[PDB]
Amino acid sequence: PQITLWKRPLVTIRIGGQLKEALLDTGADDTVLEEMNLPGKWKPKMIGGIGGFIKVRQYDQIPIEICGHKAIGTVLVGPTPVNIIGRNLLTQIGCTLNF
Amino acid sequence: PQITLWKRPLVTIRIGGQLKEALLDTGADDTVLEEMNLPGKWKPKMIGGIGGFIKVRQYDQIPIEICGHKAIGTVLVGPTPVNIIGRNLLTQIGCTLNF
Ligand SMILES: COc1cccc(S(=O)(=O)N(Cc2cccs2)C[C@@H](O)[C@H](Cc2ccccc2)NC(=O)c2cccc(F)c2C)c1
Repeated sequence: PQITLWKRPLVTIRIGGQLKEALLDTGADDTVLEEMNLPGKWKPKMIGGIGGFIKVRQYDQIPIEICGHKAIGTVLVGPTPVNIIGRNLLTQIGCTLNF
Repeated sequence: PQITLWKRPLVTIRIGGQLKEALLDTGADDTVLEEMNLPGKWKPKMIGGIGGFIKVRQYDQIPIEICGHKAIGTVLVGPTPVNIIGRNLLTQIGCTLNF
């Protein structure tokens, strides 16, 4: 799809059999979801944004289907204000900016 | 142009006599620039992200040039680590996400 930006670029994602709304965020290096359970081992990590740093849980090699397109990669879980799909997965689904 | 997301989508913008480097950010509703002493009236505001909130100064109707495309809109000025081009200006320069 082509997506314009007069509205937030929110999309439905599928992760672990569950449907969620997430924001396509070219300003995010990483993919960060609100608090949820995912299987397998995680590592504690810290990420920084506009308001400072937070602690997250890092899950590697996680399948997410974003708007029909499959990715498998790193998903961070922690106190983000919103579910965000970052560049690590946007690249896997072939997402570019265009103007 | 077309911009891939292997690295941060940074581009040159112009505001007054300042050429700057800024992030094309589909996840930002608003445009947020690093501290700078713009002329004019402003209103105080709070914006939130990862880590929490920062205080900014909202300036209205500020011409900005983004990769040779002209825009004019609201700009928020405060202690962001990076210059952020938000949806309010990305729409003006014809910017879309495509995959
Ligand atoms: C009114 O609210 C806003 C207006 C403009 C920008 C922002 S923002 O905080 O910068 N933010 C909104 C968010 C959406 C979801 C989580 S945070 C935009 C987001 O793209 C910000 C932009 C940014 C980049 C670098 C340094 C600071 C900030 N990115 C990140 O927070 C970020 C950075 C690195 C990794 C990561 F996972 C994330 C989510 C908020």
